[PDB]
Amino acid sequence: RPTLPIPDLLTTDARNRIQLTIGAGQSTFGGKTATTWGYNGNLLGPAVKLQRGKAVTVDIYNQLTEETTLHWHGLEVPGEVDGGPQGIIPPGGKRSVTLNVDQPAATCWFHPHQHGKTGRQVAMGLAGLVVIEDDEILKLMLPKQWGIDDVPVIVQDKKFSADGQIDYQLDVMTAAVGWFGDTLLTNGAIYPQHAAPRGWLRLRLLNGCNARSLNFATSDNRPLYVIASDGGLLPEPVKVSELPVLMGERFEVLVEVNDNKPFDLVTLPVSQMKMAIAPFDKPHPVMRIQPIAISASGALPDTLSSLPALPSLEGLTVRKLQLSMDPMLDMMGMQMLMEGGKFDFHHANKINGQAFDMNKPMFAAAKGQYERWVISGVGDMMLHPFHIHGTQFRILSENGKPPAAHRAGWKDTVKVEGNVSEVLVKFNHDAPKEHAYMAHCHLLEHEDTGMMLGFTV
Ligand SMILES: [Cu+2]
Ligand SMILES: [Cu+2]
Ligand SMILES: [Cu+2]
Ligand SMILES: [Cu+2]
Ligand SMILES: [Cu+2]
Ligand SMILES: [Cu+2]
Ligand SMILES: [Cu+2]
Repeated sequence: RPTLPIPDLLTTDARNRIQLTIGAGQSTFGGKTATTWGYNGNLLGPAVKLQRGKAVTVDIYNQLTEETTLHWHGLEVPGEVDGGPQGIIPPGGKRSVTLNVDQPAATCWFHPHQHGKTGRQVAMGLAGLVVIEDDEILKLMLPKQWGIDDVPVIVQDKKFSADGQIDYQLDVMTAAVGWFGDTLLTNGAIYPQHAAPRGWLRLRLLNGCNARSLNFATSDNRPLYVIASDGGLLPEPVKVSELPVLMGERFEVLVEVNDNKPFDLVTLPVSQMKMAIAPFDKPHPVMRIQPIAISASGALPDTLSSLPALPSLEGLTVRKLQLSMDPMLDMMGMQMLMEGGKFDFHHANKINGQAFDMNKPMFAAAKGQYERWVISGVGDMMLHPFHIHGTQFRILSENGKPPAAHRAGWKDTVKVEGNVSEVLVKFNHDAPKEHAYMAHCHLLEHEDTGMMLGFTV
């Protein structure tokens, strides 16, 4: 097997600046070449390292032939750092953002957020990581050696035509169910191997698929110790035998590498509608872990962090959000699960009856105050991972039930699938009308066909 590629861990240079170049290039999958996009390279991107309480300047150079944006998924930052329309970077253009990090240590990520083409630009290969560190986590003695016992694992699927090129098409069908592919990639490679020393191995898991849910496990069913979610550490490690991960979500897990016994990270079959699984739906391997005689120094503490109690729900504003899809998309989405009109579909999917409008923010949210957002997909049976910018929130109810323990800490994504979710959000930064925050489904094709709203703080 090829070895697991390891994204560069970028820090500031001498002038407190980090340089990101958006460019097209060539990658090779299974023998055949493919035109890919990357940040500082042909595919994916580096891991930008940030320190809490400190500022960096990021210089972005769009060397593509079309417009793009750079959204910092999971960063609590003013709306300006994404920008709105000012956040567009034309081909050959450049754009500078200063990032002030004041949130707990976490794994976030960044990717394009272009109006209507987010799904395509991610499909082409643009995604990078953000590694946030603070005082608290560095005292914990977790495995921390980048690319050795602390490794990023970006899992994506891609659909390749027979010429080996990426086959993306935002047609009427992919707008209903999302863009799916038959090739599973880990950090760009097909089923790579990572050599890991004995002791604890730390995996930063990102589901970077356009539309596919993942369910991570090990081949020999050894447990995964969840230590962090989207927003950072849990109060204590949460042991699981399998780990569902929605599109755009991150979890950090420790896995025990206790012998010379090599094992696989796998993703398990996922129920499509609430539906059964025949044995010829099989687990697919993601990455092979190969132990080595070196013993690593990382540890797993009994206590990881301190999460504040949920504030009382009395006195908090309630904002309702109703996700809906065009019934034709939903219906034709089920016909495919087993297998008319003029109908523009670029604004088919809606929130509160409105397809997204770049100039029309749906409301303003309070700054520095917890609000109670209730997001419902009741009229619909498809999975919608709902993402909100500018915050790390607490899930009160996920799809009708209180969250699982490993999903009860800091999150920026919540499952909405035929039911109602309730989150507890606080926004610490301004986002005026020209630089408005977004809230949207992170099945990218749904977001490109209207399922998004802007809001100001
Ligand atoms: Cu995102
Ligand atoms: Cu501005
Ligand atoms: Cu801040
Ligand atoms: Cu399969
Ligand atoms: Cu539009
Ligand atoms: Cu959706
Ligand atoms: Cu977004």
